[PDB]
Parts: sequence; C-alpha cells; structure tokens
Amino acid sequence: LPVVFEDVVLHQATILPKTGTVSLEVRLLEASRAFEVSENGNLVVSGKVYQWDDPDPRLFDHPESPT
Amino acid sequence: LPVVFEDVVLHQATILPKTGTVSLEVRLLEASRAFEVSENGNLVVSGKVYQWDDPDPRLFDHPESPT
Repeated sequence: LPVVFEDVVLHQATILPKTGTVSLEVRLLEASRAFEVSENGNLVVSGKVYQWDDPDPRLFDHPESPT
Repeated sequence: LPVVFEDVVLHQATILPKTGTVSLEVRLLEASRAFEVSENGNLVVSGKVYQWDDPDPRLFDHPESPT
C-alpha cells in the first residue's frame, strides 16, 4: 500500500510512561480522506491520508545539490 | 441536547427515489468536533457539531428589525 499523507498537524506530544501503557485510537473518514489520532479524548494528530493510485519512481530521484 | 453546528458544507444533493431507499452514513469525530455524512462512499455534508455547553437564551431575542 503506497500512501500519501497531507497536512499533518501534531497537536500535542505523548509521553510514554516508564510503567504501563498508553492507548491511541485512530479514526478515519474515507469519504473525506481524513484521519484523527486521539488519546483519552484529546486530539493528538490530524491530517489527510489516501492510497497513491499511480506511484512514480521519478519522485524519489535525488535533486541536484545546490552546493 | 442543545447543539451547535459550525462550518456546514453541502457538497452534493441526494435525490430520494420514488421507489427504494437511500442509505446515509454519519461518522463523528469527537476529538475534532467534526462530522461527515456519506452516501455510498461519496461525501454529502461536512462540518462541526458539538454540544452547547451553556445556552444563553439572549441569543434568541429577536434582532433589531431592519425596518
């Protein structure tokens, strides 16, 4: 699955406790191509995600360096 | 439930057929206070809905008339 993220915003940082677990929920809106990652009812990450219909290997050719 | 809708968008109009039925699907994103109505995977409405915390009945007082 090639993927294309777009307009990702990290609203807050999650600290991993030395003991225990942190549970993250991920919710998608396929019609709007949008996703929200939440933590205990607080927004953590938001943006758009969708499958890349036509991958082009040219996109990963290294640009000529300015220096 | 006193509600509040913000930034509502109607993307396409759904035609109720003479026979049969149309299925509409509502997906809520509590963290982002957003919703989405979809029909067969096509976005029909988008926006924000959330509970009105403290209704202020003054808001419904009739505004000073234009004439």
